[PDB]
Amino acid sequence: NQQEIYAAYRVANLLGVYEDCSPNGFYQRWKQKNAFMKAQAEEFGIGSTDHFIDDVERIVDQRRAETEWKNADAWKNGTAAFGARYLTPEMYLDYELKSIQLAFATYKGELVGNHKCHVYTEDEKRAFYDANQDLFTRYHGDLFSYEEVDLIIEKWLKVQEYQDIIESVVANTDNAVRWITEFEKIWNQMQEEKRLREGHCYYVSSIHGDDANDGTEDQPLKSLYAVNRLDLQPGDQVLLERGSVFENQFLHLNVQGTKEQPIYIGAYGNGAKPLIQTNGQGIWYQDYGNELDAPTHVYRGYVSSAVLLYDCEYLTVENLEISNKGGVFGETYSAPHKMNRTGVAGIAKNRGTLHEIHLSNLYIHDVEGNVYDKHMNNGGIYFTCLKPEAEEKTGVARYENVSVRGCHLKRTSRWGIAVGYSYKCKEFMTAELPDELFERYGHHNIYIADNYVEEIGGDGITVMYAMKPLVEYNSGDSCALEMNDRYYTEPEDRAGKVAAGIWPWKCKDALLTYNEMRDMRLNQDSMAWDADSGDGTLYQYNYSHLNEGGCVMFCLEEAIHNEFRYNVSVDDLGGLISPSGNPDAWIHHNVFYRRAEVPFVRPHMDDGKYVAEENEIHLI
Ligand SMILES: CC(=O)N[C@@H]1[C@@H](O[C@@H]2O[C@H](CO)[C@H](O)[C@H](O)[C@H]2O)[C@H](O)[C@@H](CO)O[C@H]1O
Repeated sequence: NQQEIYAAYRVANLLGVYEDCSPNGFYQRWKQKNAFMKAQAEEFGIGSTDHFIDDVERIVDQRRAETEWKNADAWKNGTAAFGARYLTPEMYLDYELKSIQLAFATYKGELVGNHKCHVYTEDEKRAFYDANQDLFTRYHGDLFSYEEVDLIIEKWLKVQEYQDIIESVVANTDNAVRWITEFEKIWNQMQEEKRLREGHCYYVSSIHGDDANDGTEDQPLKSLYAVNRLDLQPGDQVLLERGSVFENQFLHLNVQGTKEQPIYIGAYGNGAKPLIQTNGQGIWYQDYGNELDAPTHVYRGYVSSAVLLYDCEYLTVENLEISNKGGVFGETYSAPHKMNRTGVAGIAKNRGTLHEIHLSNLYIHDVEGNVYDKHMNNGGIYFTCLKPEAEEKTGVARYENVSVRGCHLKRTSRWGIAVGYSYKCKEFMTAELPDELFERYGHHNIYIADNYVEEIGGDGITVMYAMKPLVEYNSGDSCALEMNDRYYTEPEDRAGKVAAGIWPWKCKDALLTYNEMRDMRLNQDSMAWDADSGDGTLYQYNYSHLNEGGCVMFCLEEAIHNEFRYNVSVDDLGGLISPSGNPDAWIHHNVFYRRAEVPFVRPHMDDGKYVAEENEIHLI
């Protein structure tokens, strides 16, 4: 709320987080950040997909072939461009609120204004450990030792002290009314600037429409059910009116454009993005048609999805707000078989390769999916491939030329953004992954960029079964919030109580670059980066800060040909690198800032093979 924002900037001013903690100060930092990214970031992947999506694999090869640290001096002096290249007002406000909280969590000063900063004693931190054992078990139920979580407990206690100061300032509320009044005007201006930056045409208006209308702008349709019944054709557009709220509704589409005449779903008019408020409706039946990589993963069942793109092609969906809240009768939040829920679900099944599906500038929040299930279409955005009715007739279900750009996810469970999990998973159960597997079964030209993921129950961003995916210029914070026994109460036989930030699964020669991940929430994993099972993963030019499981993992015997170079890690906790049973990892020409009592190699995930050389390791 407005009083909490006011309070946060009062604390920012006392900590010296920003020079100008007025509403205008906020506006100017927002404009400066967006201008900086526009001036300094790479240009590839900005603007219309038709100008770049066929070149993803080429630009990946060019970047993988780099022989020196691009703009090393900016990286090393703290002026490099990374994370999302455009921050919406909502992304940017949340980014700064997280910055202020983390600055409190690391402040060493005696006072914040008249607040005496508490010094957490060993007895107090041990008391918290003994009272919160459900936060400190690992994948197999074994406890982190107190010594392994001491500094994390201190961070958590300082974050709670920060949150208590905010509630104190809210309770004690003159120049607050002034600050809030000006902020409201600044916010409205920022919304106008964001909005400016944005076949048959069908118009839908929840307020003004009628489903008996022809769907022109003057006589728009009323509901998404009417859209679900349209025989959309190549070149058609469906435009949902800004200010619309589609209560309990959903968009479930099975439509194909062409390359020359794609279909477009987007917004028209003035005001807030149209809101698809699915509230647990929008039921469909998911069935992969065979067991997945582990026999315990759930692979069939009903799913609720706000947007379902079922065998769609040559379709862009843009400028929608989506939620998918549960809370139906009989349901509890951590129930073992709570329904899987998606914001946007993509499915390939009966059309072989699906081409040219693009998501853009979606705001997806409060998707309350099953806490546990990893590969149902469960989370903010989840694209999967199911066994075809008749693969010999219609071909392998898979993706080509697919992008997810400029999306803001907040409070989605389980996944944030996941693209590519396939019924063909058992074809990839070797360490080395020949290109032929991707030619037959895998995805091509997959591009995930300029997204913002925050407050995610599980993993932030994952790409699966793709050749040379490019995952870049994404910002994340505070993922893996539910990967602990307090929320992960009834896993049954599914295990899976782990998450990392932004990572590839069973990809070939993936490139993850120019990403930013902060404040991952403790679990056995909880690092920013994860060269997981797959072949050739490269991370370069990524920024990580205050992740509770450290900087980067190399996970087990099928995580092969891993390289980690030209990254910056600032005050990651637990331990910087997690080479856990991996066969190789080349970790070179990075910069790490670690506390003396945070080890370079993380405890219990230290028995893999790696070459660490030419790294700059600073003590802080
Ligand atoms: C090899 C391994 O244990 N990797 C872990 C990941 O778990 C795998 O994730 C894939 C995702 O497609 C499948 O679910 C597979 O069955 C799992 O073994 C885990 O998701 C990540 C992040 O926490 O790290 C490893 O723990």
